[PDB]
Amino acid sequence: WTALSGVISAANNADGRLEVFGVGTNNAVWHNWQTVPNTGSSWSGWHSLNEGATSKPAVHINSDGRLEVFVRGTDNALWHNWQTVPGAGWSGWQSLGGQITSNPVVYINSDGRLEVFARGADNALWHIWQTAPHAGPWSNWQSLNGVLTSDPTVYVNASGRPEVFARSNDYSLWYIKQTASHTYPWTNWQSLSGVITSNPVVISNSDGRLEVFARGSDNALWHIWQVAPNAGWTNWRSLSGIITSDPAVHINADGRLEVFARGPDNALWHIWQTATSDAWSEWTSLSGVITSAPTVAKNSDGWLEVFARGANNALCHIQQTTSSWSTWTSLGGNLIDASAIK
Ligand SMILES: CO[C@@H]1O[C@@H](C)[C@@H](O)[C@@H](O)[C@@H]1O
Ligand SMILES: CO[C@@H]1O[C@@H](C)[C@@H](O)[C@@H](O)[C@@H]1O
Ligand SMILES: CO[C@@H]1O[C@@H](C)[C@@H](O)[C@@H](O)[C@@H]1O
Ligand SMILES: CO[C@@H]1O[C@@H](C)[C@@H](O)[C@@H](O)[C@@H]1O
Repeated sequence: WTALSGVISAANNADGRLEVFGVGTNNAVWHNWQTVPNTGSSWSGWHSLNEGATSKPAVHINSDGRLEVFVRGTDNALWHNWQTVPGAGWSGWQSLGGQITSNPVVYINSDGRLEVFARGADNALWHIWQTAPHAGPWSNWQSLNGVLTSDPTVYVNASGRPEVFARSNDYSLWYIKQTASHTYPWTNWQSLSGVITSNPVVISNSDGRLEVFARGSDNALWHIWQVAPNAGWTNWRSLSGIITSDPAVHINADGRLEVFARGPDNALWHIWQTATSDAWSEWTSLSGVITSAPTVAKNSDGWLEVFARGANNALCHIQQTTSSWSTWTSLGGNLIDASAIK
């Protein structure tokens, strides 16, 4: 009961330029970047980071401006590689050990320490962190228990601490979160029920209320959200549609959540909040023919950009403009789906 994953991870460089990371046909992580912020078409082209990947990569900027990418290696350990100055000079790959059985996801703590979450060999959630802002060493791997059947998804909550969500072996959504307590720094796992058939994705509304999206057992998009910042949750509610990938979500320029997914015609579809109350738009097609979940990012000018694999395994993209969306164009490449779950 898994849905098609995204095939890249995107981030902005410190200067605003988007950069994407994916696994090529030779099983290496490759990357491609805007040569100046906000451009429609001026990209570097694809450059290899070498070696061998066995998961979807994940990138996050450090609090000093350096991008850092994470992937599972051929040994099933977590590996990482970083810019040595903002925008350039990759370190080469170094091991963070462990055995992971999901794709890794990255969080940044309010103090500037990166932290990675992944499923372990015992199907529990594990995590590992920088011990100082934007600097090694990293901690040992530590277990947060649970039984996971999806990638974890993480966001900062209204208390400024991480909250992590995953599907469990009852096919329901569960979460855990970090507190200020020394004795119980992380909560017990708590259920939000549901039957979900994709990876879940969490995001925060502009006012701090978390919201989670996932495909349901009827292949519609479903969602569940907090009734106030760091409060309890609604029931699961349907946004209808027929989604044939994991959903992706980002806040738009209007401060409203906007969800993207592949549809049953293999086009890219999207849907957005139209009020603060639970009002949403109609599902709306952006056309295209895609062979992955979408990945959504935002340019320095505030406009969204969506990436997805095309019919020939190249990376396609479509950009929001001041009044519309652009045409679909190709960034080339030959991407595989190396997702560690499926
Ligand atoms: C360090 O421990 C190893 O890596 C963790 C991330 C888990 O997969 C655990 O089951 C495994 O033995
Ligand atoms: C310079 O890069 C910093 O130190 C390295 C040794 C790694 O621990 C990395 O996570 C961190 O960003
Ligand atoms: C030092 O790092 C902090 O404390 C550890 C014991 C973990 O609970 C981790 O989530 C947190 O980031
Ligand atoms: C709460 O409802 C349950 O979970 C939703 C996310 C959907 O999968 C629905 O079909 C199922 O009955």
